[PDB]
Amino acid sequence: TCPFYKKIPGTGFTVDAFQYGVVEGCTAYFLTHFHSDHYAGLSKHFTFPVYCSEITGNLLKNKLHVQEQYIHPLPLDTECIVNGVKVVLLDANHCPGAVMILFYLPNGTVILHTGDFRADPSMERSLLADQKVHMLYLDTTYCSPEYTFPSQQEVIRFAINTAFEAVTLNPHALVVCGTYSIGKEKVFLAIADVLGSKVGMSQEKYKTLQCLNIPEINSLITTDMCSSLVHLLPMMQINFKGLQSHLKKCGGKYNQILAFRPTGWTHSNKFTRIADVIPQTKGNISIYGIPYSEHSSYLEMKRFVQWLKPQKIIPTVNVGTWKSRSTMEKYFREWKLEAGY
Ligand code: NI
Repeated sequence: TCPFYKKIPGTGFTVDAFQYGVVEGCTAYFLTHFHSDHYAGLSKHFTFPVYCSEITGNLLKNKLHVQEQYIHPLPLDTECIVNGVKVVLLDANHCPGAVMILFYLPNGTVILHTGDFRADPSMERSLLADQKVHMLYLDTTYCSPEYTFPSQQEVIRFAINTAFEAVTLNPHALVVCGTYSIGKEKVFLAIADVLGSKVGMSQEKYKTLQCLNIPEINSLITTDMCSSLVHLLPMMQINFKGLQSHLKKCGGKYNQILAFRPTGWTHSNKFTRIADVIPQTKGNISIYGIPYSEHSSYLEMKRFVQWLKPQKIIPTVNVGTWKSRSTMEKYFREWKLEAGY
């Protein structure tokens, strides 16, 4: 059965609620983004209206085979009427196609559901500037002050410089990047661009990237692995055994691998600056863990919320333990006393 924080009161709507069968009273199911924890349940057999971005719609059609008649893509930044209720979709700064949803309820209440997001000051100049929000359904993934990490731009600078230096010293090195979902495509795109290479990958991953509306994509990716010196592999293969095994397949073209595992936050963020990061190395294989996040840092979250001044906050992440719930409520009250709302 569907939990409370996935329902939008005073509507027939749910958000990211596909794993509970038929939800009583639901006339439209919204999907914020194409990540498995959120789409869990959708398939070719789904017969209710799905509302989402264009990119999420391309993924539902091609990857999950949802029929065309049930996919309802909406443009961003545009007031739309769904089942008699005004909605807006906004860019969430998460993965490709990810949105926040603003709902203008019939009784005058305004609700923002962030989905998964990486808060940014640019959001203070969207359609949110205008107006009051009575309820915030908030992505609280990193809602504690120990969660620190650098800007995506600093992390990409480190990856480009690391890869460019290694391949310039050794023209016979291969670069490998781990993936297990959509998101974080800038990591492998930026490395391939500095090296003058296309990115090589499986047919399944290629299909996924072809759904993403990335400009000039045909110029950037390929299924011909042998033509490419940046390869993508599933994240589970990014270890010394999996990488050794991969090097055997390349027919004596390469004599070194440099590999990247983009992660979220890890405890080494508590101690080591991005500049000072070093790899794990065995023989001719080196593996870098790089902290490329598509969720808000504590400080980014706090700034967004103190700006928005919502009347009530409903967390959507870390809701399963009393200690997590209590900790998050304490921070919401500090923020509110500090800023005065
Ligand atoms: Ni996500």
